[PDB]
Amino acid sequence: ESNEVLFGIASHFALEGAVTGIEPYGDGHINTTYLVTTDGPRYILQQMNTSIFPDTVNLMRNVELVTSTLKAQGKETLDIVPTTSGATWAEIDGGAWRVYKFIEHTVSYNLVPNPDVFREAGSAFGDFQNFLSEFDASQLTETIAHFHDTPHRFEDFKAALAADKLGRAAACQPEIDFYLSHADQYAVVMDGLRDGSIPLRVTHNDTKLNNILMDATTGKARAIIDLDTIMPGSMLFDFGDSIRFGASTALEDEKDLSKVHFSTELFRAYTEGFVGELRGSITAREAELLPFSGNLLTMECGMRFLADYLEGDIYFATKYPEHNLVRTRTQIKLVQEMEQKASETRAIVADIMEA
Ligand SMILES: CC(=O)N[C@@H]1[C@@H](O)[C@@H](O)[C@@H](CO)O[C@@H]1O
Repeated sequence: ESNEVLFGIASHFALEGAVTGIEPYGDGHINTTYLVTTDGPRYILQQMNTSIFPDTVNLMRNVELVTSTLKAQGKETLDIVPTTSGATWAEIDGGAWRVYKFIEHTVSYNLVPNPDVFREAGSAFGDFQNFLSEFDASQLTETIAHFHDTPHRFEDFKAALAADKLGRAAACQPEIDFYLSHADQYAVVMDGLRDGSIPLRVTHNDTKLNNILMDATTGKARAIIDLDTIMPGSMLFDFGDSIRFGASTALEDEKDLSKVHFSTELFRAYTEGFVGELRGSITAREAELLPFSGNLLTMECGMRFLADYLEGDIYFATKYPEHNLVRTRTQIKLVQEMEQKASETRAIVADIMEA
């Protein structure tokens, strides 16, 4: 939006410096995010996507509960900057806006540069699972229904495919047929949750690497950010999604497929950190499904990218027409390698589970 509008938005919030600039920031696909520069402190300003999160009140109640609980344990988290009237967010001209303090002295990654970073990521999310277990499910109402219900996502995909709104299906038969042919695999976690063989836990639900901030000196995790999808789920949702994004040797939207590989060394690093925090709570069935949770969350994200492509890119932010097709192709390549390397990942998990 225009600067005049954005500076106007900023005036609603209890900022502690004169605003010098407001610039688009980051590579989130969901909310619209800006960096607020002032004559002193920095801020993150976000317009919340109400298409995706229609219940702003409940979303912000969840974020408030999580952050306040963290604060009350002396743990660094997202710091909501209230409106000048003391609200946690503002509705301004049909849009929903919030502000967080900018988290200083941090670095973040779209791509793992070495195993130590990814091990730290694993430790961070594993520990966060322990933290979240202090809530009961009723405290955190789901902000999006069926969020990691892969069979439900597959129904959405099949509908998008059948409608073929833009006639884009013709150019992506191999990708479409990949998702269709994997239909027998999608229900494994949901079935286990439904019959009680997989514990229902409170989870983060979007554990991609760029949602953690590492300290610029120590390299230790400083804060987990993007708290919008904290709700009941399976541990496997958080594990699988982390492996999806972070065990790849390439960016999520890497055009050159020959650069895209699933790294078992990176898998090992994350799992060491993750399981290292959760050894006392992880069940036999959860441990058994750790490798496949990689496949599943990658296929889920991929079919979502492709469905969006087939629907004309209504859900995810895109930079060019084919962007979601480029995204779905990396996810497919990753799953193909995860399948091929299955015995190796199983062995890695078993080795970590005993030690
Ligand atoms: C809320 C929401 O849809 N979040 C999605 C997440 O589920 C996954 O699709 C990710 C891929 O980079 O993009 C977003 O963060």
